[PDB]
Amino acid sequence: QYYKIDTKEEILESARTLAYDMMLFYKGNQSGEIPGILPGPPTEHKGDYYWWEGGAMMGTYVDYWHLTGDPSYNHVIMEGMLHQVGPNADYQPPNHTASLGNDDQGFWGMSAMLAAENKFPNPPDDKPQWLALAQAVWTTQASPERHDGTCNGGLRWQIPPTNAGYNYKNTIANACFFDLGARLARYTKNNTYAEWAEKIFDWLYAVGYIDHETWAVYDGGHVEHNCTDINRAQFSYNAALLLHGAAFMWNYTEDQKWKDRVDNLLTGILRDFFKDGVVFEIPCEGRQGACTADMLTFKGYVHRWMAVVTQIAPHTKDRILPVLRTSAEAAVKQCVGPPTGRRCGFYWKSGKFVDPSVDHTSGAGEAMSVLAAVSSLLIEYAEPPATNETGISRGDPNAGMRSRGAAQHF
Ligand SMILES: OC[C@H]1O[C@H](O)[C@@H](O)[C@@H](O)[C@@H]1O
Ligand SMILES: [Ca+2]
Ligand SMILES: [Ca+2]
Repeated sequence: QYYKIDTKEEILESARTLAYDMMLFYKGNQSGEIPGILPGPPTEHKGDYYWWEGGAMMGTYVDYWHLTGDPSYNHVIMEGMLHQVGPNADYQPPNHTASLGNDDQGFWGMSAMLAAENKFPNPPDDKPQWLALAQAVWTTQASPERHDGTCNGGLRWQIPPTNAGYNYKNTIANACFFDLGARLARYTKNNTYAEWAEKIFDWLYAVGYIDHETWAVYDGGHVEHNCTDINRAQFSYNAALLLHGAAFMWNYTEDQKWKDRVDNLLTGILRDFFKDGVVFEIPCEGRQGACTADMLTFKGYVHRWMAVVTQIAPHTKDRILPVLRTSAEAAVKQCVGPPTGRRCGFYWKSGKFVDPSVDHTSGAGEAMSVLAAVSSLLIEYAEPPATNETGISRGDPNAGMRSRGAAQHF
């Protein structure tokens, strides 16, 4: 094993080197390249990765700085986040229409929310501010045209009606909107965010994407079947995102119903995704060559989000932190690949390095996930998410409401 994680100082060093290796994948700060994206999209034969994964990377580094105190990449990350906001400061740049799902937009909004929560340095005064960007994403996701009567509500996966998948009302789109609402409620103390989050969670429960008995979290269903054709694939990021949002709702509301939802979601996650203490992507990891580029990132979100759950729902700490520790140990045990002696693969539970080429990418998602898992070992030393009591960001009451906003020509 190359990386050592047995003390705070070892974890900091390992995380620093992991942050370096992940950054090698990113070219967006170089002359002639596009800030905020990893190489791609694969539809243009430019690389393995889609736009939203750039947003995921940005958030990973906002967390990295928050967890380690290392600001080395902050300028690169600010540039990347600001470059992708779009003309209406809502993370709907039109050049990316083909990739514009509520999930894709949601992940960028969640990185902006995280920047506000983590007191990440503010953009210049003339540029969109982190809280305002999260508010804009949330507001566009709350817009009435995104909430029709099919399946008695819920967001569709895609934003443009002509995008393939507009007929799929899926967990992730709704989970992103739920999580943003819960987090905006806690930060701003505005209850309209919370009422929407309650409504969307109740919809996810009613439609049965949350299993009423087991609290498994399925993937989605299609409008032409009234959402009854449930795709029962259980992706780790869906349950973990609902856990994260539920923890924010528990912290904000202090309502026992939210504590029960936290506990039930957490029981399900530990049962389903942790195998001998190691996170495992059950829909695809069972054999090599099945996980998509997107799926290779999920276990990093699981670690980062579950670690925050322990701060805002502290009664969960002893259920979560020991399991994140064993999962992160497995992550680093297999970061031993050539040519560097420290290259990271995906198959942590297996105990062995597998070349990311088996899954047809250069390995950025695997690198991101290990960075996330190792950094998040420092959660016990980190400040909890800030609210507007101590945060430094600024909001915008008209976030998402510009007259040139896409909702105005839907
Ligand atoms: O990567 C998994 C992811 O793939 C696609 O985005 C859709 O099928 C989603 O519902 C699913 O969660
Ligand atoms: Ca997409
Ligand atoms: Ca490829």
